[PDB]
Amino acid sequence: NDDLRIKEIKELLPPVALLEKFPATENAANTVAHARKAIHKILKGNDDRLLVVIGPCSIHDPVAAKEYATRLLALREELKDELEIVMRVYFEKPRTTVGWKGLINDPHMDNSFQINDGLRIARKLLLDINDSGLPAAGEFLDMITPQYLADLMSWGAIGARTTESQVHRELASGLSCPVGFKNGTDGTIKVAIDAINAAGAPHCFLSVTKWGHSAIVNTSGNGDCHIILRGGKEPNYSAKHVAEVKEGLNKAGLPAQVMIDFSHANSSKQFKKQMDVCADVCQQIAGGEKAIIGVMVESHLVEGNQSLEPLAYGKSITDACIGWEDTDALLRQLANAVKARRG
Amino acid sequence: NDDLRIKEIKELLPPVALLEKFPATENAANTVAHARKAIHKILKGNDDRLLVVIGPCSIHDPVAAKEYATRLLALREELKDELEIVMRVYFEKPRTTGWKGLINDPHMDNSFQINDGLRIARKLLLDINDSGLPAAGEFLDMITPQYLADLMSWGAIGARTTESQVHRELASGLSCPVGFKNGTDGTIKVAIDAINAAGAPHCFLSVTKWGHSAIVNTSGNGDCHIILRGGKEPNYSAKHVAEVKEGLNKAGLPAQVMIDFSHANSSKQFKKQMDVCADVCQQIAGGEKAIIGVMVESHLVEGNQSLEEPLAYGKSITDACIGWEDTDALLRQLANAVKARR
Amino acid sequence: DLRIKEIKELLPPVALLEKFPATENAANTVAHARKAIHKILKGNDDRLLVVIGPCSIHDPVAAKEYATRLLALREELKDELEIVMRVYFEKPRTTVGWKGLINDPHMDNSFQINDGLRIARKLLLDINDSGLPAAGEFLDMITPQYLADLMSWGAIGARTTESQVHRELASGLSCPVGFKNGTDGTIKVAIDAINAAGAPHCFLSVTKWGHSAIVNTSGNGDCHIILRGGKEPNYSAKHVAEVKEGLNKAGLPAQVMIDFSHANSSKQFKKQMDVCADVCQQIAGGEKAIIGVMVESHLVEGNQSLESGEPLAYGKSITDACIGWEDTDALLRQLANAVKARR
Amino acid sequence: NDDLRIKEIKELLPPVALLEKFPATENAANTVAHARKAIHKILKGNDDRLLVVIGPCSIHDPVAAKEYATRLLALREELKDELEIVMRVYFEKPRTTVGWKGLINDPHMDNSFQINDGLRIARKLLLDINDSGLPAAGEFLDMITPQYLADLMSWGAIGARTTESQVHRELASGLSCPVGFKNGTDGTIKVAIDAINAAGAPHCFLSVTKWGHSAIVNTSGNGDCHIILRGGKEPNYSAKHVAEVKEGLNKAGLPAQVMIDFSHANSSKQFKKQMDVCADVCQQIAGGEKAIIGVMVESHLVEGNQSLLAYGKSITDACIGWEDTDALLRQLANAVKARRG
Ligand SMILES: O=C(O)/C(=N/O)C(F)(F)F
Ligand SMILES: O=C(O)/C(=N/O)C(F)(F)F
Ligand SMILES: O=C(O)/C(=N/O)C(F)(F)F
Repeated sequence: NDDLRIKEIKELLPPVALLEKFPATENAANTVAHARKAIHKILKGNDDRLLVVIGPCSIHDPVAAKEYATRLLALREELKDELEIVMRVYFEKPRTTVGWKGLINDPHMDNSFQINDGLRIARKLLLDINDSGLPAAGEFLDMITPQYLADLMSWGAIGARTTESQVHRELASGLSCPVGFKNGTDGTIKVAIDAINAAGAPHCFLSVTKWGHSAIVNTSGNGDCHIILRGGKEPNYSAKHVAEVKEGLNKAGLPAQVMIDFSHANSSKQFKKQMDVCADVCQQIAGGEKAIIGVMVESHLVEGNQSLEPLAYGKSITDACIGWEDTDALLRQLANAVKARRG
Repeated sequence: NDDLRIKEIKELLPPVALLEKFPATENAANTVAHARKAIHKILKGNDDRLLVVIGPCSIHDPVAAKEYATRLLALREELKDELEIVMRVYFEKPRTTGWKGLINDPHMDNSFQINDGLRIARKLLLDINDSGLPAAGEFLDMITPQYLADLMSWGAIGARTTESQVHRELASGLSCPVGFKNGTDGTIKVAIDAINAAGAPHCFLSVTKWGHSAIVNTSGNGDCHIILRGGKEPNYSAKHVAEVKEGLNKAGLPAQVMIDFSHANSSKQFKKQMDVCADVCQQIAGGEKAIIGVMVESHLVEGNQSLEEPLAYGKSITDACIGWEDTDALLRQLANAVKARR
Repeated sequence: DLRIKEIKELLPPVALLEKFPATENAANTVAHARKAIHKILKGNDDRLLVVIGPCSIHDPVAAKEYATRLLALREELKDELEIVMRVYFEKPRTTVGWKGLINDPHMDNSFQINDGLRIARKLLLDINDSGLPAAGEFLDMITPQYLADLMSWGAIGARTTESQVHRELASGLSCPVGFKNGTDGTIKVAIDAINAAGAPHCFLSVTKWGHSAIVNTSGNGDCHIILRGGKEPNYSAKHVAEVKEGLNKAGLPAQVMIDFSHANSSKQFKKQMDVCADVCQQIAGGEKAIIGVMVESHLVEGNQSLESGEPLAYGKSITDACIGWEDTDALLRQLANAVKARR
Repeated sequence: NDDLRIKEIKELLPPVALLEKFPATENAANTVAHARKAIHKILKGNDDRLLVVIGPCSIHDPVAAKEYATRLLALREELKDELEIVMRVYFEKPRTTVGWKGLINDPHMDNSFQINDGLRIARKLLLDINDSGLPAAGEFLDMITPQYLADLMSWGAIGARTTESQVHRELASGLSCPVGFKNGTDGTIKVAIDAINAAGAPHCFLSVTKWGHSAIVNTSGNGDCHIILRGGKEPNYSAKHVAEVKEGLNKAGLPAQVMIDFSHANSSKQFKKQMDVCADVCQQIAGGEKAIIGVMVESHLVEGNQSLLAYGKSITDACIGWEDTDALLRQLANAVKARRG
């Protein structure tokens, strides 16, 4: 009657075992605090800077991740007048059917499934990268893994294939960080407009505590949430596309702001089209477009992606990203448009 | 940095304690054991019969629910040769934003006595099985299945969650067979990926019968199927069934489906479940063996009402359903259409 | 590690409280007896508590045939006594032996503790529901949470009266608690127990969820000394003198419960009624301080060797030897005559 | 009907959170691994050396204890041919009724009862000592603290006040290290014999795992236990008492070995008397007492004690200071020389 397609159960460290091995340093604590503050301001129209969330499609090699972090950390500080730069530290990836689930689920890319090692690796990384003063971002996919990492997160996303999940809007309503919801795979923007409304509200659901115990949590509600236009059946980063979502959100009585995602369905998957989308969004930002509050970009040390018989350094094992040299031109190419939007 | 928006945590009863208060009776386990095997044999093409998942949209009064079961159990016998009738015991009922469900606000006032809700919902589930009528629920979250899924013989995944990885991960390790609702928007590529996906072994994090996190390694679920339920327009046609039949095979999957006479297929009006029913029996009697099931929002009294004064007995507090006499006709219609085939 | 051979799962205390909840009546029993005993220890009543029953429960069938017989006398002597059946599920050995029904219910070294706790609590509930309070010994530190709400009086073993953690446990026990003198007949130890248990403590124990935590107790004031013999018996009136004024030197209620079994019987089950005579003589003589007594009683008298391994007889204790029923009615009758004779 | 007297409940970290934050180094694991084996070899009679457990009554300051530890590690390495020296690292102290409970309980010494710091201080201190080659020894009073601390322990005692308990002889029967049971608060050796025998059996009982969940546990049983002579209202360290414990151990069919506390009741409550006992046991050991296999000295940087604040002076029972401690460990290494010939 029970547990008959359940093969094994294996012990899983409680969040406090990670929270006490890898406590957040004074520096760390202050990166996330400030970074969360900064993005709040950008969302309440009290800042005109651009939230840019840029980085690999998915972490899988902490060494490569650190070269990228300290490279981008320089541009966080050179463009800190037009850009609020945040690194794309994605430990979990939702695969269309099957495939590698991210670092935390399978950190030795071998179906070992050393998920305890996973979070150890993940948390130490998230930790280190926050020390340097760079802020981190991630997709929130699992219902349990947030408790181990979220205190180091400064901006999260709910996957497209999860923007309708009640359980996922429930989670968004309690996270301490801002959150972005992606429009639906077909480009439906209301299922996301709906999640913003839910997320902004209090909920009361079942979940796991830092001690690894089932419990009932009540959430205050999170009003720092926005849409992420990722296009769908056809790219939708246009200035008039933006104007639809803009109107739409006014109809729903939510603030008219948007994060454009340059990749996936706005790039026809062609990794290099992030430059095209990039060149189109910058025109909108120069033209005076006040409502483009942020940007998401897929970006690694080296352009392209590889299958999973050895590992090319610095290159994605999942979605395909623009290389670093392109990144530089892209980020400076934003700061300039944000310059052209006020001076 | 920690827990700035979460501001209160309350104690929750572990699965192990609800299975101890309310243990499966030899009868209840018997009904679940046979009912699943019944549906498995159907789903491997080994049985003309039609699985009918029918019952209220949501349960809110255990009393009206035991009455429904005794009635529906009666018909589950009568037509046992043609229909495999499985009652539908749904608690939580997704909505963008009153009622969270029976488990979640069992007292219908935002007291959120999940613990009462859970004791109640399992006890009702228990009794319906001990009487011998299988139940079929809907798995939304990841903690709640650990308290109930032993008394369920079939399950569905909400329309707004068929795309989610976490819910396909959950179907990975269900002992009951699973149905996936196609997309809100009538698409079915998502339903296909979920079947494939839930049919793959998985390893994820989940709560145990004792209320601790752990790692699970599931086996993959082989008894899954799409669930047609409309989109822009309804899609209960046979034009439609022909596409899904095709693509399903193009997907290298068993060209079988289950049609939901409700939701986007009823174009909302609850009585239109009868219209859809009429159309299906044409096919089943026509000779369409790849319609292996149907799903009806059926209560004791037709229509619905709104939470406020007391409530009409036997009339849903959520979606409007056909009442009991529409329920008798519809079941008899289906079972007639069944043994046309011959 | 090196010496932990196996680790099986244990049903949490919440699970038994949920499968065997106090009926409204049983709640009443547990609660009236608990206030009664408090009123004895304050002098505002003058009946004699009487914890009397088997040495160890091992047949839930005989323990109910017993409880109905003992309950039948409980109601009759209502006004003299305050009978509390002896439902000890834990027993300690000088060295190695069978530890009680909870720790080995099928006395076949199966150690089916989960069955043990189910059987123990179900029996415990049957008895409080038919009006008969239960008394027990608190040996283990985790079992209490599975049973404490169905016990109206509790003892701390002669061999654990010094143990800091058994004092801590009584400091937060909700029923009232009796401490035995040292196995060598020392009072200092038991006085200290009362005093330690009289004050609040902060320590680790396990909540009703099977979870370790820090608990702050309040302190238990309904604590008294149990006299149980030593090298030679302390049921005297000479000793009752010393114990009374030693207790007044500590500055504590000058009262004492007297055991009749164990060292005061000199491991001689029948000599239990020789002690009765002496105490009813003190009690019928105007000794007000004898506020309780305890007596090892079963259906048939004597005992049998589980360590045999023939088949077992019905209603005979498998550990310490007890009187049989006929003596117990007679013993309970003289106690009631003594208490009335006392006024 | 319940919790009428439970004033409150705060969360306690699981043993695993601490095993993760202060994992044992390769070195610490080795100090432990080796020290245990040493004490096994002594116990089973295959090494004529003498286990010396020595150190403060209670760690209250960790800095003083780290200084003490270096001083004693020098001595341990210098006498390793006659002596196995492990430090007395006693966190949980058992008071006669109500008083300061020790560093794991109320670390800051003011009734905060910050048990989560305590545990944290107590494990880093133990790890630091073990990492630096010096084995450690402590009291096992609680039923839960062992799970955060056990793995950095080479030897433990069961308190004088808790030798008879089923719940403590159960614990002993699963500890990965040797154990010594003290006699009872009057000189009784019967309790200690029974304890060693019980602690030698396997047991099944309820405990908390490394994760903080109650669960069922079967022990294998612990052969590495022995009696700890500590005295009554009259000290029982003189050869006469030693020969009584000897035959008694034979009657109960146990190896006839012993460890002699120099303190508590063989000190008759004055610390400097610990030196006297030493001379006597040193006589016995050099006479050719193979029965005596270890001792226990309460020793600190500053002799004497204070109440509640001096550095390295004990703040519970009085101990000898470092000049007397150097003297004493040497007297012992010499009787261990005499004894071998
Ligand atoms: O599912 C998602 O949210 C995605 N994550 O990176 C996207 F953009 F491909 F759709
Ligand atoms: O199974 C259900 O009741 C559904 N839940 O959301 C639907 F709409 F998909 F059909
Ligand atoms: O150990 C005990 O507390 C006893 N319990 O009943 C005694 F006195 F016989 F030894």
